[PDB]
Amino acid sequence: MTDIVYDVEGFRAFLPKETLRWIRHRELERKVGVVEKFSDRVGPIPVEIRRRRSQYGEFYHAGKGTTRIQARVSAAMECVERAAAEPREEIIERGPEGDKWTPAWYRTEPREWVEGVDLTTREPVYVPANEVFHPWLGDALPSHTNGLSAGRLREEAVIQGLLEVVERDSWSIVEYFRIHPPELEVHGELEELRRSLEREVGRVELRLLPSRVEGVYVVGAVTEAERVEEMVMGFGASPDPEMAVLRALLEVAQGLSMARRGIESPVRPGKLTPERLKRLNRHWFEPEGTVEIDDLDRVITTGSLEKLTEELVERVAEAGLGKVIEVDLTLENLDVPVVRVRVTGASEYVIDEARVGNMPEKPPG
Ligand SMILES: Nc1ncnc2c1ncn2[C@@H]1O[C@H](COP(=O)(O)OP(=O)(O)CP(=O)(O)O)[C@@H](O)[C@H]1O
Ligand SMILES: [Mg+2]
Repeated sequence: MTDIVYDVEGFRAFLPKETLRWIRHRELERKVGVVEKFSDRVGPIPVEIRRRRSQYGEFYHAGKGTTRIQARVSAAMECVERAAAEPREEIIERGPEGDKWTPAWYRTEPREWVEGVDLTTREPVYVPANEVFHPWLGDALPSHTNGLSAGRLREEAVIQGLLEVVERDSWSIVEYFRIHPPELEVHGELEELRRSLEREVGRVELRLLPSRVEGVYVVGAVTEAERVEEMVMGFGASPDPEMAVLRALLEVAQGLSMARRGIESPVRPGKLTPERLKRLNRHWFEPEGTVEIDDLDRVITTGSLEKLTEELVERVAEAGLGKVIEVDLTLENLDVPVVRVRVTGASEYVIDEARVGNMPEKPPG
């Protein structure tokens, strides 16, 4: 029964100051190939940028938070998760004995597998290597990083990775059916933050996305700006709607920081105009209805880290989105818990159009 001591950007068993101290002591950024660091501030939001070398090349990773410490931990752990997610032969099986998951789009039988755990049944289940590692080039569709997460404890990572999967499922639902989600109305500090970021662009608008998992809220933030590359989107997912909002706003700040450095990002042909971009994306700029953040029920109340993991897993398993699978990606040398979470029927349409998942005929209205 581990206590949740921090629940601003995410649910953590440690304060960010302790974690930063711990990242530095263990020299994680150096060990993972960080070669350059930059510090930005987008309105009031610290953004951290990392340049990382590996055998696969040179990558830019970003971190952010409400505080400079949190931004620096976020950037460091983002680098760690990516390093951990690189293909590793030590844990690939080719003649696997047990249950296997073969995604819909696989026309042919996959040859490389990694063993995970089904989180409902606790039974072993094999996942394709292309569904675990990044980058992986051998298979039918591109590798990606959805569901991937690092933490101080494996529970932190499962929570964060699972919420990421729900987040991209909701966004995929919105895009595929071109749903117009309602505007989300917020107060106090969150509103002041929205206002403060808005001063950086033209408009910052909040949306409550349809969520296919009960007790999890998904929030989108969309911008309007006179420069087109500063019209970005941010997303957050949490049983706590205030966290969902914060993470969406933080992701906008991250996006704005990347655009201003001209960093090409799948992580954050002929030049478009701001007004045409609005018209191509009217579902985001013409919301259907309004929601008050106060009228949202706190279904899952956040006590202990194990109980919260258990609860979110249950809710996902109940949603009609297939199996909830965890694959361990902890490196031997750095003792940093990293997982890949798969929800076998969760949509990943926004990443690849062939990753449709369990899609209904008519959208949930
Ligand atoms: N206080 C903390 N302690 C340990 N790990 C943390 C942490 N805060 C963030 N992380 C980890 O660092 C990475 C960056 O997380 P962040 O909070 O910035 O959201 P995110 O990066 O998942 C959005 P995206 O997947 O699109 O890049 C994640 O693996 C996250 O779990
Ligand atoms: Mg992530």
